[PDB]
Amino acid sequence: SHMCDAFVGTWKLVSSENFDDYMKEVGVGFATRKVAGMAKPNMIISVNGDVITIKSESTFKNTEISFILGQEFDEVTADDRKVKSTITLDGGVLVHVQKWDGKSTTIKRKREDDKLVVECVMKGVTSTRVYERA
Ligand SMILES: Cn1c(O)c(Cc2cccc(Cl)c2)c(N2CCOCC2)nc1=O
Repeated sequence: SHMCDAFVGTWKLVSSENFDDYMKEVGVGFATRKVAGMAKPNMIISVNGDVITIKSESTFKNTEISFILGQEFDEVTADDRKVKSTITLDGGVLVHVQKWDGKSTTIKRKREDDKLVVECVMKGVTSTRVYERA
């Protein structure tokens, strides 16, 4: 109860850094990188009991995940990877690990001032995606 309150809401992308390089490291192909890199998603986060839902809506792709913290689930990512994901809360940060084909990437979401800051890491490459309230 009240675990993720400060995440709940409707958020819009305001800045991005190094996302194309992150996508390259993940294995995303040229055309998907270009179209996906243009997107300005909204991220809609809600909680109902133990179930957290994160929706992403953009002109590129609309996706939605629902999950319970610590409980693995199957996810098809916007770039069409079929991954096994687990999301946990670590010191106030939502930590989302995706595993596929012997690879792994981690997406961290944290509240910083009035922003929701998303850090995506694949090996040595980090992208930072900043969202603000819609
Ligand atoms: C944190 N984050 C994110 O995880 C994705 C999904 C994603 C991950 C890896 C490769 C790709 Cl192509 C897309 C994202 N996209 C949502 C769909 O429209 C394009 C932007 N924006 C983000 O801020």
